[PDB]
Amino acid sequence: MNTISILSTTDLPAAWQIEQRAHAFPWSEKTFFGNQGERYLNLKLTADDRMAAFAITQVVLDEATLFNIAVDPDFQRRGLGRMLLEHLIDELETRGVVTLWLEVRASNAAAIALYESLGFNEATIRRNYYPTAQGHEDAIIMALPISMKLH
Ligand SMILES: CC(C)(COP(=O)(O)OP(=O)(O)OC[C@H]1O[C@@H](n2cnc3c(N)ncnc32)[C@H](O)[C@@H]1OP(=O)(O)O)[C@@H](O)C(=O)NCCC(=O)NCCS
Repeated sequence: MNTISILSTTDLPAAWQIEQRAHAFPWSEKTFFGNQGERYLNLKLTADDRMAAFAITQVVLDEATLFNIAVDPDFQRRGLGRMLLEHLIDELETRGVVTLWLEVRASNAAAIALYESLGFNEATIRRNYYPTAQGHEDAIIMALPISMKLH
């Protein structure tokens, strides 16, 4: 069974392990533990009795930024990243959020595809934005319009 819930403080060690494993460019610890707390709507997906995925999102006024989505490699290509993001988008709609923003490196084919399927649009391309061991890499800024529902 797949259960989506709030990512609480006790969940953070588990999510910090998934971060190191899943991301080609993991966050630092200070970045990871800082992106929690007020204005954060952070979520986990629990597959059976294991954390499968988490998502880090900050809500400001009627907009939101997805800072992080990660699916544990053991769980990838199984629909769980899409599922987590769908429950997030639904949750953002109930909160009056009209646009979900993210930024993604141009070579992240899997992320880019996930976002395409959810309806994210390319807002802009930041040329040579991310410094890497290889030099620089473009960042794509994407926006998902979230249409208002009756409640
Ligand atoms: C991006 C990520 C969250 C996708 O989650 P997931 O649960 O594996 O993806 P899903 O199974 O829900 O499917 C999402 C879509 O992306 C496509 N996709 C997923 N992995 C892919 C891959 N490795 N290569 C190409 N396409 C891929 C899927 O086929 C699906 O699109 P489609 O069914 O219309 O073809 C996962 O790859 C991950 O954790 N990556 C590392 C963390 C990361 O880089 N996050 C994004 C920036 S913070």
